[PDB]
Amino acid sequence: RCNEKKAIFGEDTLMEDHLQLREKLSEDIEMIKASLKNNLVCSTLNDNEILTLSNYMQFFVFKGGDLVIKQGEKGSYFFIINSGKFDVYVNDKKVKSMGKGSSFGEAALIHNTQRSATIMAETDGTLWGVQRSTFRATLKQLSNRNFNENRSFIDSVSVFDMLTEAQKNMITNACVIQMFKPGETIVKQGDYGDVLFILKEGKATVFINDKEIRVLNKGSYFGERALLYDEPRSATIIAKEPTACASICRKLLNIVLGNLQVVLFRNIMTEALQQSEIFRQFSAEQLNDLADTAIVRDYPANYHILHKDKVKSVKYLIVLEGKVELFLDDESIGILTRGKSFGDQYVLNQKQKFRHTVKSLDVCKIALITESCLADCLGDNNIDASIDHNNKKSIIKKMYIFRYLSEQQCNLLIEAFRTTRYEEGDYIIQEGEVGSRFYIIKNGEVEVTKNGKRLRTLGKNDYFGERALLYDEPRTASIISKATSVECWFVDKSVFLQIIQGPMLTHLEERIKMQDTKVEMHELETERIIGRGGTVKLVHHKPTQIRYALKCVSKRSIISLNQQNNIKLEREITAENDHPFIIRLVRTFKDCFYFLTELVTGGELYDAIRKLGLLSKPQAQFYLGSIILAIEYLHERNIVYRDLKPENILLDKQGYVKLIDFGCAKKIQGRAYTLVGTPHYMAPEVILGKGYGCTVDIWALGVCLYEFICGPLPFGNDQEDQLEIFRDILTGQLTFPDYVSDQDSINLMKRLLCRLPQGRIGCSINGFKDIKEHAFFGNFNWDKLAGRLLEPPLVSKGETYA
Ligand SMILES: CN(C)Cc1ccn2c(-c3ccnc(N)n3)c(-c3ccc(F)cc3)nc2c1
Repeated sequence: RCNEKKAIFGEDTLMEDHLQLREKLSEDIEMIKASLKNNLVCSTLNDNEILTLSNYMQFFVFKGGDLVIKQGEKGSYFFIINSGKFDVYVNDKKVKSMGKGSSFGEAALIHNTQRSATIMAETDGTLWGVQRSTFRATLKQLSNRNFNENRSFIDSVSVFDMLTEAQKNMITNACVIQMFKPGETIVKQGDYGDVLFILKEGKATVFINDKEIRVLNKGSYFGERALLYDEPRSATIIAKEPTACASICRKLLNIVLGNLQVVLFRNIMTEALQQSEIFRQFSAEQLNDLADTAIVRDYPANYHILHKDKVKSVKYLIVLEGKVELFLDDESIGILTRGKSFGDQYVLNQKQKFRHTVKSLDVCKIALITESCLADCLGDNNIDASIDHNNKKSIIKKMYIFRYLSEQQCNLLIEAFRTTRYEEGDYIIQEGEVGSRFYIIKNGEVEVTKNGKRLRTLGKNDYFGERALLYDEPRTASIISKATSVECWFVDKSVFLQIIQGPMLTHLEERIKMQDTKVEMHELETERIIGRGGTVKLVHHKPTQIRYALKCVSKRSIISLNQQNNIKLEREITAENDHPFIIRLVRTFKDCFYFLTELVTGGELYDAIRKLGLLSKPQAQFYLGSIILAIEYLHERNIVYRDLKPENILLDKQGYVKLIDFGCAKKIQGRAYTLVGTPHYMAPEVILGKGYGCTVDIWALGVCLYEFICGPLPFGNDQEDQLEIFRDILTGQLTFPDYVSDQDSINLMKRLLCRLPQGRIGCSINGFKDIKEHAFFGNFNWDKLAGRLLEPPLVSKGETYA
């Protein structure tokens, strides 16, 4: 006897009763393959993929006068008739009679939907069915196991060793699985091929001049030099048994990556250049230019590559292969091996005479960067001033205040910096005084103090006092010189105000104020309801008199839909977002959930395009360009939005966009398979269920551009049924109205609405640069957009709300 027990706690249950085991014969597999080819999502799949889906189909036995489907109840199965007959009845009235070969319940595989008509067995028959969960999981596995198999083979190949993880994953998607039956030539000797083949499963025989050299098993490959150069095949490879080979073509590689020698050399040179502290601060575009214009030469052993007289404008040297011994006059100062480099002093001092001497120890391959190579890269002959200008640029470009300014405004601010020295113990800043300067440490260390208590230390390239440029508030902490004679680059408020203009200054002024206000729930007074779904309310902060927007996500709504973990990941995405065209979060409360954000008063983008009607080229460029930068920012942070549409975009008082709904957004790490988003704006790869990445938002971008230029949606405008919207997205024809007279608009819209993500614009190694450099944006200034220097299409007269 103890004083201290706990109790324990639709369509699937109905089909479970009719289920029965049966051996999958050859005659049964043939009719499944035939009917699945007529299906909407299995048409794109190959025979090996359809053969796997045929094995997971379960056999169901029915009797004459038995209910199969119910009208209004959720749809989870898709059936293929084997024997007997099934009459379709709609609203208690007959419609059609089916037989062997036909199928029904196609929409259930893509998404959960209520059926329209009932299906009853008229005669004694049997069905071949498959569930949504089982079907979608099999597509996910076929796609995931194929990509992981292909990626493992891309790693085993030696020509792709210097490619990055992102570059390796892109060429894995370009793989095409080519099947070869016994006694079928894969490649012939003498032919000029452009394909790389790897054995996934099976055996193949080699034949140089019709003589057997060896036998190739799984893992072996051939055609590395075919992807690089136009050379003939050294042997004739023939299949001994039924082989399957993963094939990468040079034509598809040029679309995804471009010239492979250029991409590999850019990675080699970037890795070699990033070892030096000078080129560590250079941008990726600048480092690629140096690699594209570097002089690569081969030298024998014991050869003076560079001598005091025979320099020929060389400022930097990188060893690609072999070894070189560095010398100063007649004294050795080091030995550089593969990857190592030299020249930092000559790169920094353009006019300095070359005193060192480089001599090869063995046969080597050396890359050389001259002064003209550095001048064309930096875009100015004064290399010493440009490197110092880039060093300052690299520091200020990492800060929100100067990141989004135009390059002209950014260069004037960099040119306006002045250096000043501070002795030991000198107060740069004193807490309580109203400062008017922003500082960047050039050389030395400085201690941060408040009430005689050391909070932290700042060294070379660190910065402080950026708030003084936007306000006339007193300094919070004092900055004392810890080290001797510390140098500091500084810019006055007067100078900053002359460069920056009204719109951007207003955006920075009221945005940076939000981080200082300490907000608790008790002082937020509710003015009015602005949104509804889950509800958004306009709130007034009584102490600071600043107006904000407050979301109210109900806990019962999250628990009912089973979004306990997804709401936690939404908080992580929304809080980390810090971009001028994305909503800025202040603080999140809980007890139901809440999200306090900035108040966006200019109205909705949905209503803005209705007020303007069909947008023109300057108006469509502005809104799509504003969306591109917000989506590019999320793609750079490995976040996929999955729900891009004008309904989830608001306009601010200045007329600039603001992205807001991050419910469907997710931090991607590989390939996502969950079907989410709005049907009209969803991409085909989401519907097909064979994996998708950040490329889905570039499809929705094309759908937005289509609405702006043309008016209606490109796929299923009048259609309300999800199946018919999804059918128009996959099998439908993309057409354009007769009033659209611009070629560049149509060319961009067609390239953005390209079903295959490999061939879609902006889904290559270059990324959004391909969309940004398109003929549609020829006259568009991307610097002036982010810096709030363009006149927007529509400006709100006062405030607007839904
Ligand atoms: C879909 N729309 C037609 C309805 C609508 C309208 C405004 N918001 C906001 C909104 C945002 C800013 N300013 C303001 N004023 N409204 C937000 C929002 C989103 C996330 C948050 F954490 C806080 C607020 N959501 C909506 C939805």
